[PDB]
Amino acid sequence: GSLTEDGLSYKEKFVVRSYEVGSNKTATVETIANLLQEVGCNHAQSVGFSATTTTMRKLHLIWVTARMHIEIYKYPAWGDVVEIETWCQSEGRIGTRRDWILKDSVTGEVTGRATSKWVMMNQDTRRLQKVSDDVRDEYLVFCPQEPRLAFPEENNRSLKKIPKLEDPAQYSMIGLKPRRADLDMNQHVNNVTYIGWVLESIPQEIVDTHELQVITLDYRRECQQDDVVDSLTTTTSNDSQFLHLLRLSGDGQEINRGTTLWRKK
Amino acid sequence: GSLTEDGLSYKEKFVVRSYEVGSNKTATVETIANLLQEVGCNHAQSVGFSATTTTMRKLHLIWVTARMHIEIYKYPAWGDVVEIETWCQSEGRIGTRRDWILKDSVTGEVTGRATSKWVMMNQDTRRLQKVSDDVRDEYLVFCPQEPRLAFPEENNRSLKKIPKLEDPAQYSMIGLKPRRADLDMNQHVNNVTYIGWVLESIPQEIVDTHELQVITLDYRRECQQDDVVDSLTTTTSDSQFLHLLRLSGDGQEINRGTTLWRKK
Ligand SMILES: COC(=O)c1cccc(NS(C)(=O)=O)c1
Ligand SMILES: COC(=O)c1cccc(NS(C)(=O)=O)c1
Repeated sequence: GSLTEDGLSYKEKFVVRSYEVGSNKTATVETIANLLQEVGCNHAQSVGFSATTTTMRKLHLIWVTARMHIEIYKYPAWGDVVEIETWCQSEGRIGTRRDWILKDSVTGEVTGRATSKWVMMNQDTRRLQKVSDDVRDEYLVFCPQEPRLAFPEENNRSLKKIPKLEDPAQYSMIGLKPRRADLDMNQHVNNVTYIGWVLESIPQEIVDTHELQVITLDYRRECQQDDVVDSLTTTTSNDSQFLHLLRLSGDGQEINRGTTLWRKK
Repeated sequence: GSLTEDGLSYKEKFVVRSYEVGSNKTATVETIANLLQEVGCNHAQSVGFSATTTTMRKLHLIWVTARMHIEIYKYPAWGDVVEIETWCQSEGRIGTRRDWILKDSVTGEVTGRATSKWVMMNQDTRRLQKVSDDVRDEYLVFCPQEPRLAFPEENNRSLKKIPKLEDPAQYSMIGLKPRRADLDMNQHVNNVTYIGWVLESIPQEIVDTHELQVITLDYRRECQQDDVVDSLTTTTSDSQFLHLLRLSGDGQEINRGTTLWRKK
């Protein structure tokens, strides 16, 4: 892992592991989403962070994931080397964006790409707020000035509105709880666990005959360690599409909503 | 990753990741148990395996974990490089053994060690075999001839009998189910998930004040993807615990073990 020549992006190589692959001997979307988080942490570490800035630590402010969009063309096989390139960008007072390009090391061909929107939140009160000017200057020196998009297209599927799943759901996975492996160093549930929870409602037949091409996720609430979750799914559609919804088992408080696109293997 | 000079052991270096560490900024025992499995897979791959031998493929025979014993002295911190060395050994017609030595790359100091016993089983049915002579010759060319033990000590912790937890348990974690991330490429539940399930019954106070030094696990049954598990724990004492994993319904035993925790 190292920053590029300009110092405005970061590149890292990963060798895919035996326990990281699914039934097709290729990496899982959660392994990819874990690898994207790792290269993002190493990019923040390489530029002097611990991605809280000096003003964010002083004000008890943190960056939380508002949205995650991943598109995979080829899943790296067990033993393959996957090069991931990541970079950050400001989106005015709304928040920040982090993009990724996944490539095969051998061929140099783009095998995937991801984009994520992050919102500013007070760590203690959980109150979202706009980005102040003092914080925007602290990270503008590590971001490209001109716009660099992983999903540039005028009608890209990364900025699409997601509706709320109506009851009854076609498919469901009830009683999902996080374990200590699902928590980060600060004891909050890892963002990758919600993705794995969304896909639990998808039937095994769809997984055994299709491959996940696109996954968009909107994060609305934080799941505590002692919380219980319900994954809900309804087909909205060669290609199969789904509407997803994660909610607490009790009250049904919405924690997540998203869409998945699957293609025939 | 590469085999040593003699070709009878395998060494690999791992850089610890952000998502692999716990609340103490050091690797978790499950991350270590995952890393041990990875270096074992790479050791088997480096010597021509798909650790199934040629006569094992034709007979529909696989190696299953009967026991796992891990002892950690220092958990590698986030960003640290951990060198793991692994090797296999035959234990006559009883089965095979795989050992590991964990070291810090910078200092070269031993930060942990592990040992595991594996039994031969028919993949189709669940009948444990006693290892034939045709299989012994196929893997004796990749094993040291003289005994090389990670836990050599006469009458040590790794070969201790484990009793069955009596009801009522002091602590419990009920309704544990595996997700698709908890399964391997063959759709069976990863053996690391049972370790994570054993530790779910341990109270958060013990985790926040102690560090897991030793973990011994005896595997009795496989957990299917559609099965529901119950983790049970009782303090037997440094703090020691007696653990038991069983199916939610009938209470069929799937696992039993013991843990040792030192004050941070
Ligand atoms: C716009 O974001 C929110 O409303 C929000 C609120 C709470 C949490 C999150 N994200 S997460 C990764 O902690 O689940 C987003
Ligand atoms: C002696 O071992 C057994 O009886 C046995 C039976 C079934 C399974 C296992 N282990 S595992 C890792 O496949 O869950 C051991």
